[PDB]
Amino acid sequence: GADNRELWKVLNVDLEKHDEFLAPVPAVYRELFLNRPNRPRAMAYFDAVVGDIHGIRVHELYNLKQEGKKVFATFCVYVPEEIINATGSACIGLCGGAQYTVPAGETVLPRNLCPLIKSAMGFKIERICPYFQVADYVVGETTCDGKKKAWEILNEYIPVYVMELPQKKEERDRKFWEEEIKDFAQFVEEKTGVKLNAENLRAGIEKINKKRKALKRLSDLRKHNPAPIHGLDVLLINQLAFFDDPERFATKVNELCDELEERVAKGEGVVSKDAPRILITGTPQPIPHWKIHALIEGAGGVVVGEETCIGERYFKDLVEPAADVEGMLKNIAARSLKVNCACFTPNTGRLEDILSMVQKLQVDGVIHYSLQFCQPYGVESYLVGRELERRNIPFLKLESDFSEEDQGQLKTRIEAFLEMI
Amino acid sequence: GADNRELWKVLNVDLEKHDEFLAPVPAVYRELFLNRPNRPRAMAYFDAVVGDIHGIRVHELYNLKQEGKKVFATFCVYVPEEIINATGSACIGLCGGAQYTVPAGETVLPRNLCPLIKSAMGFKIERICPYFQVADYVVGETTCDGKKKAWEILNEYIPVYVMELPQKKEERDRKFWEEEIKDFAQFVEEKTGVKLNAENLRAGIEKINKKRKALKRLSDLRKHNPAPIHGLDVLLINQLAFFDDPERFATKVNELCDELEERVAKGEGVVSKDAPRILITGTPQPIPHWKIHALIEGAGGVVVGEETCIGERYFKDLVEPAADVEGMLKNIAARSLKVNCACFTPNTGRLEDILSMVQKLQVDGVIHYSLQFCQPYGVESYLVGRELERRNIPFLKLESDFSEEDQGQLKTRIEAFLEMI
Repeated sequence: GADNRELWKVLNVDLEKHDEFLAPVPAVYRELFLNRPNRPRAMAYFDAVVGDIHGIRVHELYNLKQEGKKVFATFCVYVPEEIINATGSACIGLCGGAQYTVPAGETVLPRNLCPLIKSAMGFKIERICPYFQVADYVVGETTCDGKKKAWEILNEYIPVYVMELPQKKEERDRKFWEEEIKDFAQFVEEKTGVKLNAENLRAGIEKINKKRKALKRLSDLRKHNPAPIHGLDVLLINQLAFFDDPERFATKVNELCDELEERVAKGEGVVSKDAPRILITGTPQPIPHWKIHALIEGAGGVVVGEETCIGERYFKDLVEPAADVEGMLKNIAARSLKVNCACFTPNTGRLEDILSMVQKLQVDGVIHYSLQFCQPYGVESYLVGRELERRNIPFLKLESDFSEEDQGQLKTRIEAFLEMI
Repeated sequence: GADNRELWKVLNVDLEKHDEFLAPVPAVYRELFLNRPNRPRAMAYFDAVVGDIHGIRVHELYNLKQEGKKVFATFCVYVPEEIINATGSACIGLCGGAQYTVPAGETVLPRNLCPLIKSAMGFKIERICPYFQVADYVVGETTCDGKKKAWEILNEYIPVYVMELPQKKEERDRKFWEEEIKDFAQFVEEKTGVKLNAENLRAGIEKINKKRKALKRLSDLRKHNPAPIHGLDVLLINQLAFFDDPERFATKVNELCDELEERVAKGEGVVSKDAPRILITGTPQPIPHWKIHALIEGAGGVVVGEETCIGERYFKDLVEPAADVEGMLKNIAARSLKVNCACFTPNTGRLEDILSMVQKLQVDGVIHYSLQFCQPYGVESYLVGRELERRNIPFLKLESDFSEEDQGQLKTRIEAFLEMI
């Protein structure tokens, strides 16, 4: 309603460009979501979030700031949400998923860079995103080359705190990352004016753990045949995890899981039991980058898992409680270092994660999907494919960007792969 | 002569592919080097190295191995040559510069990756390079994404020791890198069977310092007008630093510098005093990647410096002596961490390095040149160009690969830039 436009003006949103970004979303969401039959009734909450994606939650974040709290924007699962949450402040994940802002990003970034990075840069530099406009700080991290060097540029438009993630997981790395988490905690305390204590850090941990546990519950339900829910609906929910209130989100996710239990009991699903079941592995797919799932599932397959950070790598690992602040900070650091991202070397644990999901989810085929110019995941795909093919697990390597130019060629290749199996 | 082919057979070189790689080099070297007038007489040593590039030095390395010494191959200036040299073993830098092997690299690497990496991989996996075939070990490093993940694959064909370079230069990083250097020293001691002591580490330091000091002497001579030597000849010498015997090399480099002193005194050069003087900044240009210099200088310009690791970043910083092994290892670590590579964040020191060379070398224009898909240098070029243009220093951003397809478009763009100034 009009009060959203009122808030966008206050936030110095470029109203005309922002309207252009959202303009095609309603028809896309009807094609890929609303007109698709057999969807759980409990998808209505998430559908309404999408319909008001820059409305109610942006108002909440703005009102939090009037109460003296802060809004932190992050781009990686390694940044400790628990520490931000402990202070009463908000954490939002703003990885880009939109072709519309990629040109704006290219005004300061190379064209041959990950479109996640280019899209995010474009949102902020042109003031197109109400979330980016309500953020107080960005927390950057030293993962891939493009992100690391992009923060140096972005810092000119919004303050970027750069967390140094190590590149191995040996003992020296683990201690290094512990110290990085301590330095970040001190930064959060200073910007918020709220000191961490045993009580508030325990509660921050519990709040984020409860969100991960709901998404984990949902992921496990997908092991059933027939698939009780289309994977594209789960991708959407995993995407929305990065914007929503953590407690409301966890509640609505659990409401959905209840309805899916009903389905699994009656043997009801969204697809035939003979429908090929697909595991996606690779890079995160931020909202509204629905292309790959929509092609797989429009072709009669069903995606039953995502081994990605908008997916399993986000929610698998929970923080282990500890008795004091120092122990809780150590365990928060330890939780993030369980994430088997391709920026680490070696990364053999991710392969065990993929193979474990293949077994657990009764997967007929693995699609390895990584964004164009993502070099960590592009390179690592060779060793991943080799072990999957040694085990005669069907394997398709796909790469794309946020544009629609290659929809046709991707569609054919996916169709050929699903026919083969 | 025939004894080179004898050695290549012993080394399991693919003789037919190796002949194909070298086949076009003689005519290219005549066009770009031998038929170019006004070259110092002392270029004859380096010319003869090129003519026998897989001959005499490969024999020396092979004979060193029969004497119980080892050959280490490296791909980054951060790897401590001084520690290898201390044991009597050899260090050779095998960064790729050749289109010919890029396809072979793509049998296990993505096409959208740095051609330096693809070319090196192809040399080893197809056994085309006698240096790679005589190497005992590769020392890899965690710099760019493509190198880091490529080592995991390369390790299957030759043992790769991976050194973890940090991503910032804060105190925690400096101590981390010190420990990495200690762990590397222990690896070198174990593989060579030679323990480091005060005497042999002091001598390793002196030997590599003397090589850096000769290249530094040569770089400083280029500040003169008219330019006493074409920059393409200096690029070649800087490239050959990574293969040659360090003591012979330093001697022959100094012989050249003497002859250039003669020229500078008589006011003699290779170009008119009115010829535009160019500083190249960006990624290293490994042998035989002569394309960019040859275009600049064929168009009437003269390259007077290279702010690259085959160039100034290699030789600027000398190791500070210390009294004991522990102090020498600390200072060896400290020397490498002075290198202002774009894999570090921030990297404002490299900009001061560029601006310092602009002043010192009386530069009329800066060409920023980075290899295709090198994301650290590609991204950082934006901040570099901004400060140079704020100072109204003429600035041209160029990117290319090892192919010849774009010679024409590069030639025109370079010509337009040199005309403008």
